[PDB]
Amino acid sequence: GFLRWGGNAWYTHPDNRPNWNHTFVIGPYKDKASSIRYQWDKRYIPGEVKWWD
Amino acid sequence: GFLRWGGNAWYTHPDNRPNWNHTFVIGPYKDKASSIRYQWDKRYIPGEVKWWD
Repeated sequence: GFLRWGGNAWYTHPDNRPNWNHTFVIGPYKDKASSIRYQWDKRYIPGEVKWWD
Repeated sequence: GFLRWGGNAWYTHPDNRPNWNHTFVIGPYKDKASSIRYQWDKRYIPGEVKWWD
């Protein structure tokens, strides 16, 4: 879907309402991009914030 | 360099001050992305506006 102009959680905070697709893996960890738990836990490291804020 | 938050001419109008590199070809046409004249002339076609507004 398209991210809202007012505010979205993507780290670049786009404001052009872009079409966007992202896959999470509900289950065991496989990679950082698709792991909600990894991103959530490492939210205290700005350098690891590459997908969702 | 990094595009200004207030306003830039990239068609997505980013507001995260991203580092940005773009090459123009000063001389004969080679491709649409690097041709100022092509982009300028075709500015009446929204679908051809893929690099600079």
